[PDB]
Amino acid sequence: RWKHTSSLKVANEPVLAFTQGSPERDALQKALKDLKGRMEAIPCVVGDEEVWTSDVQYQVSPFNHGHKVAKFCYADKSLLNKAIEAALAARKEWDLKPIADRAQIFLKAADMLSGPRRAEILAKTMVGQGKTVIQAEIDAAAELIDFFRFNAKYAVELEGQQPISVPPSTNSTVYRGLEGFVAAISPFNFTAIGGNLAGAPALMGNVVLWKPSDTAMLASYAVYRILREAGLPPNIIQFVPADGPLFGDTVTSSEHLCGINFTGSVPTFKHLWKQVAQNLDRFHTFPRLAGECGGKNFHFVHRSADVESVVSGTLRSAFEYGGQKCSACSRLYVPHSLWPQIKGRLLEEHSRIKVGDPAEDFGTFFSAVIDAKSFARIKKWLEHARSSPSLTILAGGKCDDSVGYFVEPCIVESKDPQEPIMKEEIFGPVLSVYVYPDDKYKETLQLVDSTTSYGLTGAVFSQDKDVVQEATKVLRNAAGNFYINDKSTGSIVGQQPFGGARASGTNDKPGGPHYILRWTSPQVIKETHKPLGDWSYAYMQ
Amino acid sequence: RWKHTSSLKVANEPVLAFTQGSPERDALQKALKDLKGRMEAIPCVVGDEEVWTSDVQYQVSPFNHGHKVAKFCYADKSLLNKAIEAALAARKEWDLKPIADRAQIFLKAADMLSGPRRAEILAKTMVGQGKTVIQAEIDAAAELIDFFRFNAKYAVELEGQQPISVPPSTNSTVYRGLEGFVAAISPFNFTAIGGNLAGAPALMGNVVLWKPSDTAMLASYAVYRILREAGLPPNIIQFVPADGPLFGDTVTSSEHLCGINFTGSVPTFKHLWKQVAQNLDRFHTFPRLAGECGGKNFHFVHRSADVESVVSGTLRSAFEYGGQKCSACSRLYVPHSLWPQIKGRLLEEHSRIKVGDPAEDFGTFFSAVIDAKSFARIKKWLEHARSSPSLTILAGGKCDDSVGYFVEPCIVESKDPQEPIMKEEIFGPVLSVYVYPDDKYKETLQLVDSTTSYGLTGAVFSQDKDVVQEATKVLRNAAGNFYINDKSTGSIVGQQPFGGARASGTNDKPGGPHYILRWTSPQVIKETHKPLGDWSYAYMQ
Repeated sequence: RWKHTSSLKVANEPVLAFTQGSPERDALQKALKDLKGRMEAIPCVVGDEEVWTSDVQYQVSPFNHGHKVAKFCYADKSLLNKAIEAALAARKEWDLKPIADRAQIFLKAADMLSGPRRAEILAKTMVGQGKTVIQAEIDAAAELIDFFRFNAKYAVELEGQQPISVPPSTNSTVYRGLEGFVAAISPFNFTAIGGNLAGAPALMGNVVLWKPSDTAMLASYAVYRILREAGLPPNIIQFVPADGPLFGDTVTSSEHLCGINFTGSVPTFKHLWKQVAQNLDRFHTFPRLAGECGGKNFHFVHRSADVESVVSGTLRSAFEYGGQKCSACSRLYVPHSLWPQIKGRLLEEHSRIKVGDPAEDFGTFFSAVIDAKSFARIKKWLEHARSSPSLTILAGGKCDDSVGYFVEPCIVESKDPQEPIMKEEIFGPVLSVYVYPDDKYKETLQLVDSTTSYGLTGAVFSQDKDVVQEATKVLRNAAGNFYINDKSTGSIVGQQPFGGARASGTNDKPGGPHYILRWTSPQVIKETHKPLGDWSYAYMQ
Repeated sequence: RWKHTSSLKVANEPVLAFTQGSPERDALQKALKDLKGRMEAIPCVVGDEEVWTSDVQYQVSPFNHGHKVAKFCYADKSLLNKAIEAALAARKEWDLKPIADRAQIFLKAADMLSGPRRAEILAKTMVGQGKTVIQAEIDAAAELIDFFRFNAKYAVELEGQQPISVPPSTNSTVYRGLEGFVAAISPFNFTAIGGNLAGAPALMGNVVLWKPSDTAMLASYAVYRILREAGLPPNIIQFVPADGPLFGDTVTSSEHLCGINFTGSVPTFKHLWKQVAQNLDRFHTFPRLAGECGGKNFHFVHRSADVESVVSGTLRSAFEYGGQKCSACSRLYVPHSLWPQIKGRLLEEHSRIKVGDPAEDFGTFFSAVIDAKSFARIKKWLEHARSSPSLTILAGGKCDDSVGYFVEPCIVESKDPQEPIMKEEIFGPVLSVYVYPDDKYKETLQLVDSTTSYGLTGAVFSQDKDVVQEATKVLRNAAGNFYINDKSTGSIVGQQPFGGARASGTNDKPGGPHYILRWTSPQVIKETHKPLGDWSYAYMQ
């Protein structure tokens, strides 16, 4: 008879400017002060019970590692299984709750983050992960808010995708959550990513065990508390920080695992994938694994490029948040003709880059890298840049962990386009440059595509429109997010759905309309309204 | 700016009635005669080269196993690798061809199947797989034609799903095929399924190695030849029958595997999944595995049911095409109050069921089972139905493999609702019945949900509208295709997208608008039209 169908008008959350005297800048400075010298105690949360184990851990401020910003603990096997059992017992009612009621919780949480809780969530991201004002703002506010709103819009509008009905039967599709629990494993670099890893599956009718990154615990728990206050029922998302391997071992051993939503390193993702496969016989259904892993991303420059855009775009992409983004540019390809100009502008602007404490000094461009293990790995690369004959440091190269894990932005030139530093992901502020002969730009395009294992992000700078069209074809699979005359970072929800293939992951494109499909197992229902009839057919009579 | 876009309106293929004197019935009888006593020689096809190996195999007519209907051969490791290398070299140009041009091939193949080639494809399915006229019609014509048309509509309209653009940038999504080759492994029971397993990925810009079922070779190759004549370029689909394990071992060993599209048994699917995981390190990207496996499907009857619909619906579901459908009903739950009436009507109608040669006698309801291995397995079940104390054969129980693999439709009553015959998939014409006490119908609903490992199809017969709403809730995850007062078979494309979870597979819903998404890896492109600006931010001044 009738089909009734609902839509949702959503806009991207406006990014505030935070200038002198603005209300948001005053709010944020009060939120920062309310944090200096205080250490939050963060329990595991299972259902509504706050739980503590004997395995206490601390989260320290990256630019001042003497300040413990949070104290939390690791779930044991016992607690993780209690969490699984309780999540499973809450699932059927949650899955049965209409998508509009579920969406409403995430819309309210988005509004809480947008206004009243904004400064708090910005402040905890700045202090706990080492983000500057603007990095915390585009992440912990804008992207997280946009995930909640746009995924709610997409889930609501998915209900309207219904099959054809033909008399005497009516057909309908019911978007079921996966049967079991989902494990969400989030990384340090984005506060928004934890929110979406656990949030998107929960929105789609799943129950979730969320293991947040130890180095983002302060802000992750702030996200969790907001969702609970926005109305998320108990046992829909369990907050269970844990040792990585123990968590991985436990959830891939449960017969009830129906999914893993992972962001982080390729080896850890492959390992989880292998564990699930080793145990395939015990699962009640086939577990869905989604993985967003790293990249070795590029800015490729043609002789026609606008040099100023190349310069500011590459500095932002390589060095914002210390180059600690899956999308950060770490290999730059420059034509011989343009190199002297670009090298000079880069070196001049590099010298103007202030690294320091992002809460005390808002003039800070970027701050310390996240932790000691990261700091060490980066120093070994710096030492490798001096040691290697094919490599010379053009700028930076110093690092100082006496107060925070501080690394100077570093620019390295490579004479060898296949050097390990052009291929392996550093996750620090280290930009590698290869200068190529103008006459050999077509072959250098092939090098970009062929050099690494990754296919996450990439950019082309060219004013020549025919060269753009050409590189677009050649690099089709070298980057899941491809940028033309823009930096390789800063994907905005609903505008650049994000992810890539090759070794960079399963490319489910969070931030787009199709991402949520991974988290539903649709049922089709056919109802027939008239009596069936003879089992024989006419052609048989 | 502005773009030229397009959409596709399509309609289901009408199912012909094939009555005396109708044009389709005369065409089909000529096509059957043109097949009696002839044996088609079927090569492997790599690119455009017909290739023969020393490993010759035969396909025989199931109802007359003395008639060899086709002679074909198995690809060796060598040929499979030649086929991989050649597919890969054809991929980029094919992926780059616009979706409208690729869709056009499948639309033309659908029209060929619909008219000129219909009788031929029906006839080869009847003769090679043992299908009756109407089973061949709803499968090799209607469903296959619908897959081609509806997937083409869905792929064309997917292009229209584009992200938000905000000045000074324009965003676009490019639906890339997977990078590598896809392996398509099809089963005997549906001719349409081979078409879609290899056809849907190819449509989305992939290159495919198709291993067709040895027992469906005649009709599968007829589908393949039609696609090629409709315009499919060489090396987009390689026709490569092979030994199952050798094929599985070869493709899971190629660094270039990017997907497996599988239909068949759970254990073979799990095995492929484990092989892919064991080899994760070698692949250039993460292979997507889609699996449609079996079911142990139910018809549940409430005391309010229309008895005639239950009877004809159950007979059709259990016994059409010999009960060799992933969706066939093989467990029936009946209330004590209704049993005498239903048992009597069933037994009466059972006695009117004609089993025989479907080409010589159109009065045949169903024919022989597919092959000797299947025939044996089914006999072992029949012997189990006598032997078991909990089990008594109410009807049929004879089988005769002297001329074809003929099994009488069999009805077994179980006193034990957890008996192996209520749980394990037979893939033959064997219906198990459990009679339950009316007062215990709520708990019996739970038994349906809890008894097996599968979640494929299921049906509820009830005139009581409140009982329907209740069973719908209780059984939400017991069936991916759920039927209310209709048989548990006969999913029509675009009306009941088909598949289920639990052990029944990955539930990607072929026949729906989302299935094709498994076969694309989207790229987002952002172009910025104005110069970038300072790398510093205002708040930093």
